[PDB]
Amino acid sequence: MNIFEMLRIDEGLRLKIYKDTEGYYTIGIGHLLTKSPSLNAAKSELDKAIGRNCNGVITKDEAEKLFNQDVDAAVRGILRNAKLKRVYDSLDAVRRCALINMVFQMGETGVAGFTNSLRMLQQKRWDEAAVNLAKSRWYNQTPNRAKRVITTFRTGTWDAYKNL
Repeated sequence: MNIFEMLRIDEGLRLKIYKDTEGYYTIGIGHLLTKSPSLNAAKSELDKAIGRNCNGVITKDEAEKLFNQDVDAAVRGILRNAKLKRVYDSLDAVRRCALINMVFQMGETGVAGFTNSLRMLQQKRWDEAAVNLAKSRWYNQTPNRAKRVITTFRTGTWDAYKNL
């Protein structure tokens, strides 16, 4: 399993503009288009992103293109962020995927506010960190996904995704 397989399980794939768990306009593999309530704003962002007139719909091809860019951006944002890079560099390969997944979903900024959990992950206190991550808006709003990420940080294995 790899970061792409993992995110593709968590995000799904949709070829038509759709709304987030949050109500935001999205497309592809979890590519947020806008937080604005107009489909028209969304459509415009869409066309800007793909470089063609899409009229609200993209090919698989395009979805994966966006996905490649978004993963690249998440990794780069982790590296650019002092607090994030620190924990990243301290972690093993599988747990690094769990951090990337959080950043993709929540943005650099959001994850950086998980101060206490980041600290615990750094110290390799897996069980404690898993308990702290669960005390969040994140966990309460998307419990099944948060819990797969969390098991990933807890165990260092891909078992949570084996099922799936």
